[PDB]
Amino acid sequence: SGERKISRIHLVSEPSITHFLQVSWEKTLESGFVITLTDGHSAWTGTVSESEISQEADDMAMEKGKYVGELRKALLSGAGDVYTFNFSKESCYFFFEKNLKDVSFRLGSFNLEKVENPAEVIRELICYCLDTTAENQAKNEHHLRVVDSLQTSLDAETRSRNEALRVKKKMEGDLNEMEIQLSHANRMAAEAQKQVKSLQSLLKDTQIQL
Amino acid sequence: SGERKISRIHLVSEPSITHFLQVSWEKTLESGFVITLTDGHSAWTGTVSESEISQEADDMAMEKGKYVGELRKALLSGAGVYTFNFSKESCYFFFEKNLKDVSFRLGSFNLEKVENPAEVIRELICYCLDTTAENQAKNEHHLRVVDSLQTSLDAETRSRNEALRVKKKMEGDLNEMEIQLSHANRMAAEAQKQVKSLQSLLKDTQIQL
Repeated sequence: SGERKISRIHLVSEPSITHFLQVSWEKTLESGFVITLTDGHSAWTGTVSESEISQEADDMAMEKGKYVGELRKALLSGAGDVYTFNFSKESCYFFFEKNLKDVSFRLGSFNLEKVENPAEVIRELICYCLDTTAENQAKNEHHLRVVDSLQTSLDAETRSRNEALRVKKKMEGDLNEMEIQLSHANRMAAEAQKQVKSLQSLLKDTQIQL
Repeated sequence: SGERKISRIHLVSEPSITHFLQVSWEKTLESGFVITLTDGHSAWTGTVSESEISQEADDMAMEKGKYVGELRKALLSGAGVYTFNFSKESCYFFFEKNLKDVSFRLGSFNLEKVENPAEVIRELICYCLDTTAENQAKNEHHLRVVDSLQTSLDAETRSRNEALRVKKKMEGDLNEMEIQLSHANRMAAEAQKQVKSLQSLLKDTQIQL
């Protein structure tokens, strides 16, 4: 399959012009990669193995993991300015530096052989970009359908929630109305039972004079 | 403000090679457009004004709306058919619409060879990278929107099931209360029955007093 990133860069010697850097790899950048520089007309290409990457880390007293991280930030445009790029067409020598404010140091270097079929590389590059844009368009279309579907479900939940809220109020009213009816009945019974007590008392007293 | 489409095409005379066609316009294609062909080495460019478009439609006995529709399908890669021809020598570009074996010329442009092809190509590739970046961002944003909506929906679902359990208990309460009321009303009535019997017995007893 393979993976790639295409980045815009400016060369120290050619500030007015934008160049592109195309880097491609198998599974990880650490396993080795291919790198192509192009302006709109020519192209230069080199290959960096895993061994020469491992070696360059060791040669700079830099931990391998952190070094490959620097490669990612510099070459795959994953940075926060910081990285500068140099190329001489004559020696086909490409090197790049990491910069803090004023202080710089060399991060890496490649020899890039000039390709005799630049237009082919450029066409393949542009094709990659168009394909990618197409796939992204489809994904954007699909997320839009998903969002619409979710908003419709939410609308349904909301409306059903407000409906059940009204039913809850009415049930509670009904419960309360029954409670006051219960109260009434219990009071009627109790008061009548007082009357019963009175009657039994009066009856006893009446019989007792008999 | 401006808009553009970059399409892949194959020229009748150069089937093995992919060319790109870049068309750009203001608001509609009907208002006029700029068109560039490139093979990644050279580029040729022409401009078609609203006048030349409106003119070509009436020259071809075709309604303007339908003609511009055909232009969109052919030149902006919006099809379900279209063949493309260009001679480097005359800089003549023309394209045809095909049914099975039957074809007809849809349009034609003169495309002047540009002396700065690399510049056009750089600007084109920049446009593609900018577009890919914008799409990546709107993709990230949609993912956030989806996550947010699913989270709201999870909350609505859980609240719905909770309120349903409260409703069932409330219904139970209504039924229990109904039997309580029933009883009470029967007790009240009973009390009145006791009252009446006792009042009679009392009256009768007093009458013997």
